[PDB]
Amino acid sequence: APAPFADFAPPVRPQSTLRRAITAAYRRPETECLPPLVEAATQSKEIRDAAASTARKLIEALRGKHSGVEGLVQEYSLSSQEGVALMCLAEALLRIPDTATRDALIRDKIADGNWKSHLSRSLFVNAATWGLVVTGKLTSTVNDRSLAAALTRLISRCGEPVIRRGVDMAMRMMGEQFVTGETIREALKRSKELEEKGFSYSYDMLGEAATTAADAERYYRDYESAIHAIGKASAGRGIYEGPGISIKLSALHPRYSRAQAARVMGELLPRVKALALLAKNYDIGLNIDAEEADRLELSLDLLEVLCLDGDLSGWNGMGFVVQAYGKRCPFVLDFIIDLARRSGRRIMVRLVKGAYWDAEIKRAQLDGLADFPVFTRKIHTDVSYIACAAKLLAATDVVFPQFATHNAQTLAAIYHMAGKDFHVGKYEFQCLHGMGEPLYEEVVGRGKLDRPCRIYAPVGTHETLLAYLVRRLLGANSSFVHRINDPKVSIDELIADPVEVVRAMPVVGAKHDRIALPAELFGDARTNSAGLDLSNEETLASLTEALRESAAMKWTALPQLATGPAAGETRTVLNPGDHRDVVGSVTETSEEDARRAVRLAADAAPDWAAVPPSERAACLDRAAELMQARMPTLLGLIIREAGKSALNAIAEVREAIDFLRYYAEQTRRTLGPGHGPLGPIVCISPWNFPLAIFTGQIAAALVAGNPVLAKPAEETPLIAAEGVRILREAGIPASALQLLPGDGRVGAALVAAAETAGVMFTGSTEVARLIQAQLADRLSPAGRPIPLIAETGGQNAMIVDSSALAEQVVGDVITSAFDSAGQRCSALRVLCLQEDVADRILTMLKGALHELHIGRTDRLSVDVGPVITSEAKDNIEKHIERMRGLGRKVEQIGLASETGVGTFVPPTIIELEKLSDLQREVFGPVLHVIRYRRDDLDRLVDDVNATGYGLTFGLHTRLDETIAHVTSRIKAGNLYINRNIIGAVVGVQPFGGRGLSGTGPKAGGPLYLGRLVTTAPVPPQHSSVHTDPVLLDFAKWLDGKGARAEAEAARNAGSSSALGLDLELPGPVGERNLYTLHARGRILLVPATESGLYHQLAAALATGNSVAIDAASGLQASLKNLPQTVGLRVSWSKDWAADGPFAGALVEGDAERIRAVNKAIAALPGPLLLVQAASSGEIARNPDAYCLNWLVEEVSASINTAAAGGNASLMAIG
Amino acid sequence: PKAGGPLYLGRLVTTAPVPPQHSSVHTDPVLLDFAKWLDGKGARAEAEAARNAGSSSALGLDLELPGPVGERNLYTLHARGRILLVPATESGLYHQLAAALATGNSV
Amino acid sequence: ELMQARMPTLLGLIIREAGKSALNAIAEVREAIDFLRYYAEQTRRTLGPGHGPL
Ligand SMILES: Cc1cc2nc3c(=O)[nH]c(=O)nc-3n(C[C@H](O)[C@H](O)[C@H](O)COP(=O)(O)OP(=O)(O)OC[C@H]3O[C@@H](n4cnc5c(N)ncnc54)[C@H](O)[C@@H]3O)c2cc1C
Ligand SMILES: NC(=O)c1ccc[n+]([C@@H]2O[C@H](COP(=O)([O-])OP(=O)(O)OC[C@H]3O[C@@H](n4cnc5c(N)ncnc54)[C@H](O)[C@@H]3O)[C@@H](O)[C@H]2O)c1
Ligand SMILES: OCc1ccc2c(c1)OCO2
Ligand SMILES: [Mg+2]
Repeated sequence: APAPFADFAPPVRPQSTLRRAITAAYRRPETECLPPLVEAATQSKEIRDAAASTARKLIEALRGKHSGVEGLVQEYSLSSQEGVALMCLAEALLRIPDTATRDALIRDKIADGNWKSHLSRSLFVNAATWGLVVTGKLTSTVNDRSLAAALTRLISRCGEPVIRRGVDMAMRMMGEQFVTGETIREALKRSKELEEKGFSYSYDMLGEAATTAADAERYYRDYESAIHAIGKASAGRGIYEGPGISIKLSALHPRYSRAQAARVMGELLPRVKALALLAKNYDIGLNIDAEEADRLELSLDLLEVLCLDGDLSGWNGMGFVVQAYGKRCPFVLDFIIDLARRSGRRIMVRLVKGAYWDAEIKRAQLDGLADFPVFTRKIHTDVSYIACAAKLLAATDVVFPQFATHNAQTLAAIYHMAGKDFHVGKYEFQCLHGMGEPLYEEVVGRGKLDRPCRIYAPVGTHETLLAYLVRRLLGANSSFVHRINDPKVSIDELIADPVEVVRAMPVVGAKHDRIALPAELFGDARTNSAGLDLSNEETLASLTEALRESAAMKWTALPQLATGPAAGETRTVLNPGDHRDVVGSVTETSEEDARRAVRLAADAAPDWAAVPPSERAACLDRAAELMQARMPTLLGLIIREAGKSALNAIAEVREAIDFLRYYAEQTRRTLGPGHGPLGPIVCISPWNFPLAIFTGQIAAALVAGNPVLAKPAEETPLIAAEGVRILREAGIPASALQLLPGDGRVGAALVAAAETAGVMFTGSTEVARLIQAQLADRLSPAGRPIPLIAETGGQNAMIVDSSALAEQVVGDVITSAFDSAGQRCSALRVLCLQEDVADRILTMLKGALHELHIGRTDRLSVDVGPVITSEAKDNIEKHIERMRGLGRKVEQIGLASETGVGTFVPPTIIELEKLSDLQREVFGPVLHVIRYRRDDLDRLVDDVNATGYGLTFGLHTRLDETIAHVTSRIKAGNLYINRNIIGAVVGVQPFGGRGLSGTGPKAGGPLYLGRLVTTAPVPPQHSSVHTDPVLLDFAKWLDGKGARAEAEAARNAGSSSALGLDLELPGPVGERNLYTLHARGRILLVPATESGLYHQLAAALATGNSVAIDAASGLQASLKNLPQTVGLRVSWSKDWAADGPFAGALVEGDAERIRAVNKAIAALPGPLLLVQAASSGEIARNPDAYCLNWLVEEVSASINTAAAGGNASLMAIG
Repeated sequence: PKAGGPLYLGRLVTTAPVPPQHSSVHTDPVLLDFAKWLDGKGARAEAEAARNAGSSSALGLDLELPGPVGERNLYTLHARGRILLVPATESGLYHQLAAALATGNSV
Repeated sequence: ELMQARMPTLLGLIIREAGKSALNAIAEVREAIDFLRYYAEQTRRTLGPGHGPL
């Protein structure tokens, strides 16, 4: 049995002094990075004046010769949308291979009217890209209805001539500007013209981000075939005069990441070596492009091995990009220069600024890391670039610097820095094809600056070029190429010296004012939890030790009653991934001690309620600090107890920290003396989020002033006991927080205990239904139902149309379905693929599935851990075999023999015929796939809704019409657009569903605490200016009937209702996180009196609901002559079980009537109903007898606004 | 249609053009239910006409028009209300219903 | 353009024929100018050979 964490994340090689200096700079504060760069980039006044003169001369030449799309737009008086629509049409017409067939379709069919009839895939799938081309502005999604209107308008106005011009323009742009050629042979033919003028080329076959082994093999053979063509054409010109190739490591392996470093070195490295050997034979350059910041240091391990590999000796063509926007850049250069010296290889070093800026900002914010790995002010990158050029220019004997930039100021500074002594091979400039030639035609050649420039030349088809053209175009307001074309930007502004500008700032290197550090995402409201960077070798080394130390701890969980730990039946807790690994011991609670704990909680209730809310909140904040400091140890326990990977354990601890800080802040915003606690609250939690949900429920109940009986899932008591220990250390008295480990019997004994005043349950729908039945017997001392929050299972779908990017979909599907072995309530269960793309996506999905590593989770390389128990495994496997027995296609990863010591289920894909093939939630790594025809999208949404669940839901589409349709029709609590459907963030995606998935209110949302007090406070931002019109019609009807007081109460309910609340919640860049209040649906009304009925109806209608009124009330004559608008919302029900599902209930009666009704409601099939009851006298006395908070449904929607490939808002941030 | 607005000229020609900015991403949900019902009946051409009407309808357009500072000038497209349908044939009725429902109307 | 250049004369006629004040006569002529230019622009945005007149 291997020791826990003994092989967690060993580095590829021992970290040298130079490598350690790189890692140390990874997220160094920006104020610390800039001063040495300013110093290194400083040049003499004489040079600075000469550089400014050269830059001005270049810029004057550029502006003096400065259109294709612009001239088309001008000639035909096109609006921007017409221009975009025209280019999309042209793109689609160019997918027709035969020119005569295309021209015939244009002349006969397209021009003469209905283009829609002749052209499964929206014409406008790539309209965000064309929008960038036409307008210079990036939109994340496409207003396809606006584009369709614009296309119809422009064709009907201008006819075939405009279509012809659009087609010819798109053909030129896609075949000659965005790429040098469609194929390497075409690109090579077209390169002769500029090679004869002194340019060189580096060809990019556009491979990137392989998703499957087959993808990686295709990109490999593309590179290999290109090397042959380039080498044949180079014909002995060598690496400086002759052409080369550029590759992306991410194209060559589907798991190119630090977590998979062993596979990278074993499988990716030999592929690079084979390509390098071919480049060596032809004596051409082979450049490794730089990608995301978390791949930089890993790529250095490949560069090191290749440069030390004697089989490659004699060839100086190996090249490597370094990104000056990165804080590690100068230290990377020190490492590379030293590697060049040690190996004797003159490494070609391409200095760039960097292509992933927006994405790096978003990623660091999402991951809660200390700082960014890139600068946040554009001028800092410019200074970094010039400083790094000074370092490179001092080492031209051992490296070949390649200065890639389109910025004339940057170019001029380096041209003068390098000096007058020049020979080919000393250094070169580089630029992008179809972008940099105007500038470099003022550089290359004896009549200019007589410096060479290598053109980075994309090569590929329309489909390949469009994939990441958005990133390449960002054209941002800060970009030189955008500014050169802005008439409002002066040449003096363009030749401004970034070195001297930075030097003169009041704080050198200050972070951008408009970019939040990850810790500050929420500003003054609360401190964001911090994560850990699993790509940082220092973090991995320290985590390895802390994780090993955590496995040497004698973790226990005991019944921690107010009076101290209690005795009970004791058993070991075993690692689900390896039963030989004993994690700890749990002493379970007797049912007698559970009842005693509730009595102790009841006795302690006044003392805890008397702790002021601010001080209760301070305990939560202290617990958050303790959990943050203890995170490494907590990770180790979660990893071993709950089958979680390190990434998922980090997220788990972060969520716990966030719950604590969120409920603390919500308390400070709301709770006062009039919001009395319920009393002892029983918190019952699931195994699968064994710290986060556990902590969230308890923290909320405690901070609302209730003592808590905490019953953690029987599978995961140890982390729960540690959470209770931390809360107690933070100041929660033992009498206010009692831990009661044990199985469902302990939960049931707590629920049934006489003094239990509320129940917070997260777990399966079936168990919640048992608790609902238990509580249907029960009333509070005030004769009212015991509040139950029951957050339950999901049958979560993602719909993908033909506009979605398959690689993006597959990544989000693999994560959503199989992260944590599908043991997230939010996990993707049903992927719905539009028929026209289903086969391609399914092929990619199966290929990605087979790249997952399943095993014991104390290794960073493990993607998917075990299922929690053998019973869970048996239940999941029974489902898989049932499906397999029905003839459904089943794809499963093969499991390693090492899984035999634990309980594992391989990630599984099951292709279904109908969504009705599924019965109940299957809580495991089982993704079901359904296909749908586009016209059946609305029926499909019905089918998803028809399961009765309503937890998470995903939609991948670029089309606004589809987003609007699907999000308006889906009925789920957490929606996700163009991203995964998991990892909801507290206070950002308040989490919780409807129907079989939850009663609400949402955890991590603003209505939660109000359920845990007897009188709900007004949550922050909780109001709506909108009044339900059916409520208004009802109020007028009431006045017409003479029910004047009820009409006034109805109007008051109309105003008090927060139906229609529509907020954007603060969060990371590149995402829009929305929170809205909608109607719940159909509310069951059980009235006793006419006035009670009118009050119930007003409450329900004011919150947008329809109603089913108990026909046994005999109150039919009280609703005579309703306006049609109100009648449409009213039904009468003699058989409540026949007229559901309902989404809540309002009950009027005395205590025994309430109890009887509550029992009947609990017996209704389907969802647990949030019931509110009041007596007739309470209705008369209290305008809030029925609280409107619980008659609306919260919906959270998270939209990935970077999905098009860039962040529009951050294009304005420089 | 309103004078000084974008629908006006289209009333004065025998085939109306698509006015500038005249579209909406919203689809009437009753139209959608009608299309599914047509689908189930095998009324394939009518279901297609219904879906097309749902998409081309500009119901829900909600624009701010350029104007002076210190003023917000909004232009929105709502349902007309209740439309009188005088069909002759079943298919004609289905097409009329599609047009009226797609634009948010009752009939 | 002609109405704009002749607005002072048009105002005089509108003031005396229709009982308008000078400010309201200005608004009247401006609105006529705006209709002319608006329908001109809307035409340039929309009308093609298939939009036959009544
Ligand atoms: C031939 C060639 C090869 C390239 N290869 C690669 C590669 O392998 N990997 C890669 O990542 N990039 C690469 N790039 C660069 C990237 O694609 C952009 O072209 C480059 O960063 C633009 O810089 P510029 O000096 O031409 O323009 P500029 O307008 O001078 O600089 C723009 C750059 O500034 C940076 N920036 C913008 N805003 C901010 C901000 N708020 N804070 C900090 N920095 C900011 C970004 O890096 C941005 O690209 C390459 C570029 C060329 C010309
Ligand atoms: N909606 C959400 O936010 C959310 C979050 C996480 C998990 N879940 C759901 O939780 C489930 C997985 O967790 P689980 O396997 O631990 O669920 P579960 O229903 O098996 O157990 C949950 C808890 O209820 C207790 N319990 C069992 N029987 C009981 C009874 N008769 N009376 C009182 N308590 C009883 C258990 O001991 C445990 O503490 C999944 O269905 C998942 O979808 C929902
Ligand atoms: O557009 C220039 C460019 C070249 C190579 C790249 C890149 C951008 O991003 C990462 O690799
Ligand atoms: Mg269970």
